[PDB]
Amino acid sequence: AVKGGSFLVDEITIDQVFTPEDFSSEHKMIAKTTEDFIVNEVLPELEYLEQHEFDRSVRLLKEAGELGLLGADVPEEYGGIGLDKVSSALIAEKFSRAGGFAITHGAHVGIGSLPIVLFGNEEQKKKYLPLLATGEKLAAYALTEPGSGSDALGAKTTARLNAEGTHYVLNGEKQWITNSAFADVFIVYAKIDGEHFSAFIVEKDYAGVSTSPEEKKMGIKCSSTRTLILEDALVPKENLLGEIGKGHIIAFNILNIGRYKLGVGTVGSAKRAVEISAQYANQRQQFKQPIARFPLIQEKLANMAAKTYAAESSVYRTVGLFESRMSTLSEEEVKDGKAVAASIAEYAIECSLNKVFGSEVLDYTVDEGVQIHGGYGFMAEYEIERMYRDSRINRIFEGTNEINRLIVPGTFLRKAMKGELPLLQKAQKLQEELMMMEVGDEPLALQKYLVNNAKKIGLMVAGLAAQKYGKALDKEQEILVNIADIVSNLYAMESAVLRTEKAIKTTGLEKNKQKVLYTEVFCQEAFNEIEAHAKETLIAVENGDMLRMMLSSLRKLTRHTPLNVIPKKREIAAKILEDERYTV
Amino acid sequence: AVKGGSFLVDEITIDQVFTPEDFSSEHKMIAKTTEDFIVNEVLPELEYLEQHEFDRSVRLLKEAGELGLLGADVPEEYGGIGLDKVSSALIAEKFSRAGGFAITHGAHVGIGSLPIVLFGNEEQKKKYLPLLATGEKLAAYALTEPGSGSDALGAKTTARLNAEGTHYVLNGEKQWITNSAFADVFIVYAKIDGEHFSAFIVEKDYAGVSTSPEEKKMGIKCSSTRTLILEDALVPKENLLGEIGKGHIIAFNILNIGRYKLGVGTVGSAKRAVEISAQYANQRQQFKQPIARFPLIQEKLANMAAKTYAAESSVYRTVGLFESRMSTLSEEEVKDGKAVAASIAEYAIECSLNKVFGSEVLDYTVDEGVQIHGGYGFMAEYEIERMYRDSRINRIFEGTNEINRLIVPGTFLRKAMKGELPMPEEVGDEPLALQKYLVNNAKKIGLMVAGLAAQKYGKALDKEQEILVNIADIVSNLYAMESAVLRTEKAIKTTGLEKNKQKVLYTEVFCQEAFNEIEAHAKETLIAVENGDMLRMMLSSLRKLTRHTPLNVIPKKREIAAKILEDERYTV
Ligand SMILES: Cc1cc2nc3c(=O)[nH]c(=O)nc-3n(C[C@H](O)[C@H](O)[C@H](O)COP(=O)(O)OP(=O)(O)OC[C@H]3O[C@@H](n4cnc5c(N)ncnc54)[C@H](O)[C@@H]3O)c2cc1C
Ligand SMILES: Cc1cc2nc3c(=O)[nH]c(=O)nc-3n(C[C@H](O)[C@H](O)[C@H](O)COP(=O)(O)OP(=O)(O)OC[C@H]3O[C@@H](n4cnc5c(N)ncnc54)[C@H](O)[C@@H]3O)c2cc1C
Repeated sequence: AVKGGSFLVDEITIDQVFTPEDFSSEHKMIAKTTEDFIVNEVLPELEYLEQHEFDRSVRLLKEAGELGLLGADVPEEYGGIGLDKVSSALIAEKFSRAGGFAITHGAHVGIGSLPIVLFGNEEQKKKYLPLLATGEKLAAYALTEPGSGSDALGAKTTARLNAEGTHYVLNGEKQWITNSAFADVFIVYAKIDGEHFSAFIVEKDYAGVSTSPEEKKMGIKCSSTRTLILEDALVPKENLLGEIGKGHIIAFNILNIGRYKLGVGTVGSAKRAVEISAQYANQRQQFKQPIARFPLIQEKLANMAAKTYAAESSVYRTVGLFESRMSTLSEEEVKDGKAVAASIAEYAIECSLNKVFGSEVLDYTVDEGVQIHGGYGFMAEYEIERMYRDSRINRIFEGTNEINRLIVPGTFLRKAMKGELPLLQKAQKLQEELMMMEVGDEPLALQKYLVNNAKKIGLMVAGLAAQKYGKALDKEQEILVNIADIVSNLYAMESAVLRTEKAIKTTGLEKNKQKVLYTEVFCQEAFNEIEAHAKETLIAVENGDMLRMMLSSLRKLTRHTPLNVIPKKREIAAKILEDERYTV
Repeated sequence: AVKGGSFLVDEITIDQVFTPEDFSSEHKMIAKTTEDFIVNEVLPELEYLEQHEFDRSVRLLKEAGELGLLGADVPEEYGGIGLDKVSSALIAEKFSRAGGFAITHGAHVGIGSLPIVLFGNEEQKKKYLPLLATGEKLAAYALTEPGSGSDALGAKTTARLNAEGTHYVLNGEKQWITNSAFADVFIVYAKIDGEHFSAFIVEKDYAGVSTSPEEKKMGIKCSSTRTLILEDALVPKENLLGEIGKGHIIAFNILNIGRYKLGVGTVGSAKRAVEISAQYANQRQQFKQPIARFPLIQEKLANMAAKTYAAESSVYRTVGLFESRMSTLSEEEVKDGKAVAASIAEYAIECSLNKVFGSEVLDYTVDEGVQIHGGYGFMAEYEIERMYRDSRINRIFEGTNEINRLIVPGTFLRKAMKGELPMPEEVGDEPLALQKYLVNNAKKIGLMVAGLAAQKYGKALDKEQEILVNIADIVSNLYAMESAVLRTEKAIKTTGLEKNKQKVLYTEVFCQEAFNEIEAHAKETLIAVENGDMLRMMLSSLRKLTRHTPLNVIPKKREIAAKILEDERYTV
């Protein structure tokens, strides 16, 4: 299989990417089953959920449980239905239609249940999973505290073995715990003797466990969110999850999964925003025509759709990498779960990119969706108004986008140290080719060219910054974020290029016109951003004559014949408005 | 008086711009008075206003009225206090601290009262203004309908002079009418015989007038917003405002005022977002230190502050232009109102620039303020959470930002036809030399790009919306850059370089980023307009206009932030 982060340094091929065109009939059916559940059962109640009628959430969760939608990532031997990772991504994508209920569901099947799936011992799995898989029990994940959010290992909740040695005694408060109103089981992190950061399976019914009132939130109002209060909470010794003092291993692994899952979710929402905006544009008339006839409206729709194509392509690529790493695993390995966790941890970089890129694309799409609706976009009666409010938290969830950006360059450098990525050996090849100094004829020739040059620019800039600050590069946050933004744009560009290239080779040029258009337009603009990020970093890192050298090298890497995107965006929009949905 | 739009073609000097450093003691004292009222009287009740306790709104408005805060733009002759335009802008800036109540107050003093102030006859003014000016009566403005928002002249409300010829009979619905729960007077637009678009003074008690229940809104929840329902509404003939079929004159003139006033409001809000974000950054610790010590946090604050400086500078520049034309008028001209409307209409371009640029700067500041707060930014018990939701509608008010951008280039053309308008290594050492250079080249780039576009499309340029917006965006950035440059240049000439280090830093960082956007907008426009070798030549000319030695903005943003975090507020 393909190594994590290798896209930056190797010429990835259409055969090495998974795309939505690779979905089986099984994937498509599960997607339709979920969609029908959400549309037929959930949406008619959504307005009561937003009013915190949590009895309805619980009932709906258990109905979802009966359809196998809560147990897709749980193995059959523990009472799950054991679907592949593509299937459970598609389930999350379709759940996004239900606003904050997608958060409820995601916290149950993801951060809440997966710590037991991946790190539970045999006894813990046979006990908890059969019930979690059907929704008979519901789960929540309790890491954050008032004093510890981004710095999640700064938790102040303590755990101390009682005189009898039979139970841990937990004290503290966990903040903003999704599902708290109705969760039966909480994965709680606490420091044993105030020293050793550890995870615990904590039942709601254990002595000393309670919750605060609901938070008043901007959006995702139908998701339950409370503080978990632990006042000599009594947790059986055997409910320790993983090893004493190694709670960070669970938290870090769970985070990766949360990241890409949120990516998939934001992609579902961005598609829905495109759809309702396109339908609105066709019906709303001003100046005696559908506002759909206005180029500025068409332009907003095309930007929204092209970003969504790039997000959808890069997210399912990551899901595909996870699945092909999973392919290697025997049934004993999958059952244990340690190998499943490592199969995704391999792609921690791609997960963080998806999370930041997906949440920002959704941020842009709901914002233009509101603008397309005008004053109706500001009215609670309209679906886009709720989406606008729900979206804002995604840039904060699962690691703020700042933290997610800051960790990307260091992850690359750590992989270069451990010998997983030939970064030094590849950085020195480029130093020569630069002192050595057209495009091609195939469809996508120009975009393939920009993708290749983007890789070189990222490497050049990252190499130069590391050689300049050394081990103290960690303090230069503005630079780190430029590099992270370069890598993120590069990953989305390549994902879009390769997916379109694969489609062409699969179904022809004529049928893949919309993909080609999204690709040309997105690549041009994303490459423009890459160039600006590189310039800012070069200027911060060098000066005088040496800086003019580097800037000419960048100009050489960046020179091409720009496209006229204005008619292309009108062409993209025509098809979106024709289908009244995001289309590919 | 400097002509409207002349900033694009002429070299404006520090003497031809008004800045906050030009505020008089009276200006400052009116600002302080308003702020004391907001902080001491309004904010302790704001949570209840958000729950639609309008009884409190009404009482607070009448209390503002007793301090003269509702009659600043009303002549002394009609029972107001008759202050200058700078004073009334400052009142608006300070009202922004109270969220949706600034929209309540604004709708009363602005779109609600000004149509009578500006276009009322003597009898209309003498009857309505004394009561509006003190808040004994409250006003609202009703133009929008379900079928007509941006296309406001598409109103379907009809007016029919009754058989007796004493009353117009009005039928229709007006949508999203601010202050509806408690307004005594509504300025209503309707088409006489379904043809002649006209304005009317409509009292709440007139037969056939009612309102819907309150809208459920994303933000500014404490602002009342209902449908005005006219079912054979009986309006006296003498309540026709202006002339039959000439309602557009009123609506266009009122829009100009609404635009710059919202610009002013959004500047007050952006300053507040900077302040609360800097205070939060200093108090919140993660990884054993205040998040203020993290460069990424510093960079956010510094971007928020520099944008706010450019917005504050360009908005008060426009207010000064208005004030300068007002300076000329006799007491009698001011009284008749038409010349006051004319004095702002002249600067229609600058008003639209301010409205779009201010609303987008605030959109950025509240979004980064929420990000600085993390999860707390998404919780209703934090002020930034409410600001983030309040802000979203500003990009839609007073002309959507799309419409405000679309009318800019065509307005430059109309001012032209009407006769109101027609090397980087040399730059130097003097403060701001590069930034002055960039402002000048930005003007050239704007003119070059618009000129080439008009040549290609001619009169059919109005269909090329994407290119028109590119031009508008170049013009907006230019007006903001030049305003920040002249304000800073003015300050250096007045009080010295050392005392104005913060202003220099704002102008340097803002100008580099804004100029980079201008280049990108110019490039997109040239690529859409030419092709082949003529394109290569134009792109090569643009290269010449954009060439310069760029600054390292990263250390400068750290310096900006250090001063913001020390003062815990936006400072200049
Ligand atoms: C509605 C909601 C539901 C939630 N549900 C759960 C849940 O079920 N389970 C759970 O465990 N958690 C949950 N959380 C917690 C959540 O994911 C945190 O909000 C988040 O992890 C960030 O923490 P913070 O809000 O304290 O922000 P902070 O960590 O205080 O960050 C504030 C700002 O400083 C920046 N910053 C922090 N560190 C650095 C640095 N070193 N360098 C540069 N900038 C930095 C951040 O990016 C941010 O912009 C929930 C939160 C919310 C809002
Ligand atoms: C909370 C609230 C309070 C309000 N209070 C008042 C009030 O007191 N008095 C009053 O008169 N009005 C009031 N309004 C009306 C408000 O200002 C309108 O929403 C605004 O003027 C736009 O109209 P619309 O919402 O119907 O959007 P639309 O006109 O339908 O616009 C929809 C979209 O199409 C775009 N568009 C429209 N035409 C074109 C075109 N020619 N080219 C390109 N794009 C175009 C717009 O930019 C927007 O993106 C209020 C509105 C709200 C939301």
